[PDB]
Formats: sequence, C-alpha cells, structure tokens
Amino acid sequence: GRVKGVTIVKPIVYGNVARYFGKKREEDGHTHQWTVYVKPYRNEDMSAYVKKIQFKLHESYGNPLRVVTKPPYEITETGWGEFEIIIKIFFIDPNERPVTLYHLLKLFQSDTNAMLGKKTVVSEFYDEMIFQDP
Repeated sequence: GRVKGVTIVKPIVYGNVARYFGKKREEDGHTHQWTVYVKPYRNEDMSAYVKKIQFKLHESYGNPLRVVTKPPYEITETGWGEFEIIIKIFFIDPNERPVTLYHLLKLFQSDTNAMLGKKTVVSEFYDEMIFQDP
C-alpha cells in the first residue's frame, strides 16, 4: 500500500448475457450461447490501467481459467447449466490489489421478464474500481 499517484474511481458493469438456442444441441446437450463480461460504464478504453481480466469458468469447461489481456473483456461460450464465475481484474501496476468479483452465470429468463417479452437474458451488476493513476 504505497502512494504512487492520484486515486481514480472508474464505474464498471459486469455480468452476462445469454440466448436460448431454440433446440438442444445433440452433441453436448447445450441449450444456450452466453457471454460473460466486464465493461467500463462509459465508453472508454480500460487497457490504460487494466493489464488483464481473468474469468474462472466451471471445471466442465476446457482451460477454465480464461484470461483476456485486451478489450473487449468478454468470453463467449455455450452451455446448459448455471454456475458461479470468479472474475479477477489485474492492474498494470502490481502495487494495486486485484479486484475480485463473483457472478452467477444466468441462462434461464425470470418468469417476470419472459412475461415482459424479453428475448435475451441479461444479468448485469455495477461496481467502481478504485486505483492510482499510472
């Protein structure tokens, strides 16, 4: 915890989208395409201060520790069940503690949203990254 620059606060959104295939895939029983993500709230480039974002997927996925080193910070897969993703954001300067986020991958639409005629599932949450200007 060393003071190296001015403290900056950046709003972010994180979570996932998912789309029902329509019919189950015969090969693996998958039913959905999904994309898990972290994004700045505003339209800006976070690679100035973020080195990489890791998305730790369920152990049924190959290379489940997925790392994205440049924008966009997204991983797209297919699946059939819901699970917890651990998201870890690493800064350029290792003086900064990584931000660890926890997110339940949502594939199944709520009955409320299904009744409001919404095609795609969206489960999105908010945060503020606090770090020093490098």
